[PDB]
Amino acid sequence: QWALEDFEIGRPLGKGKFGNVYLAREKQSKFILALKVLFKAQLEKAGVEHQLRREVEIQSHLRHPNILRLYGYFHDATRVYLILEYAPLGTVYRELQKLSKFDEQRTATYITELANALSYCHSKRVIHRDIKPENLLLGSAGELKIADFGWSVHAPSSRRGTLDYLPPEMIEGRMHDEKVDLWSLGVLCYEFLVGKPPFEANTYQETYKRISRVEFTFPDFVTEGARDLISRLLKHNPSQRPMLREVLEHPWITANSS
Ligand SMILES: Cc1c(C(=O)NS(=O)(=O)N(C)C)cc(-c2ccc(Cl)c(Oc3cnccn3)c2)c2cc[nH]c12
Ligand SMILES: Nc1ncnc2c1ncn2[C@@H]1O[C@H](COP(=O)(O)OP(=O)(O)O)[C@@H](O)[C@H]1O
Ligand SMILES: O=C(O)[C@@H]1CCCC[C@H]1C(=O)O
Ligand SMILES: [Cl-]
Ligand SMILES: [Cl-]
Ligand SMILES: [Mg+2]
Ligand SMILES: [Mg+2]
Repeated sequence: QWALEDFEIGRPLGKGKFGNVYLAREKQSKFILALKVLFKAQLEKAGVEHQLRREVEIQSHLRHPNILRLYGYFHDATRVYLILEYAPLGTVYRELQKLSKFDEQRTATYITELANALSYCHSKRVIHRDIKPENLLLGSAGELKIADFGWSVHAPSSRRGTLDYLPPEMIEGRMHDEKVDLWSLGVLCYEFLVGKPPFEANTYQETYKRISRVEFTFPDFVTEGARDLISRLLKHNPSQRPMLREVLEHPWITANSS
């Protein structure tokens, strides 16, 4: 249906693991969008061509204002192209790099936006599994949009960058469910307030140990309400982590959001 000739290509929006994302405009309608371009040779070498059909099938069926839209896709002799909704205000990653930390009001708003998007995903048994600032994009109003369904699966799953946002069960290569995103949500809340994720380290080895042990500390400026929500989400036991309804009703969230 679609072909590369139907789009004028702009600057790159970001480097991908298997290609690049470009700003682009559909020639007929003048629709601005993001074109995620993946090399067929690189996907085959990694043996992830199946997981790519997964990212497409899962994302194309999600309709929520805090989830990034996938309008379609096509491919040619050497590449696969995913037609994405353009998020004009970039990543939460870049915002965190320039602001160092977010106040409690911005943090709780983002956590509410994420929790609502994740609630919708989990209702379809969808596990995102790659919830991190570089995959959290910003709409025209500054609203958070969950993106990069690259590692998305349906729950339960055993299917096996940094380990920073991964729970203990996904590391170790054990069976997992929707609770992996609740752990990730806790890592995000910490990072938003502190400026760095709680298990950050120099090596993959050291990060693995800290996640395994649930070894982290809060700087003194972290409030009692923030420590409570984070500590609740960062449980080694996935069953002990709260439901998203509980996150949305948490007093610190209701008091600082939105
Ligand atoms: C070789 C090949 C092919 C291939 O059939 N080539 S072809 O026709 O025989 N031909 C060299 C044009 C296809 C893929 C691939 C994987 C996943 C997706 Cl989502 C994808 O996108 C689609 C899939 N269906 C419809 C529309 N877009 C395409 C991959 C991935 C790595 N190598 C591949
Ligand atoms: N729709 C978009 N709008 C704006 N920037 C985007 C968009 N999609 C991706 N980007 C940028 O490109 C980067 C790589 O995209 P992503 O889909 O997460 O690729 P990968 O699967 O390789 O990590 C993002 O982290 C972001 O910086
Ligand atoms: O969209 C991609 O770049 C990839 C598709 C295949 C699985 C891994 C995935 C990723 O790195 O997010
Ligand atoms: Cl598979
Ligand atoms: Cl086809
Ligand atoms: Mg990504
Ligand atoms: Mg990805």
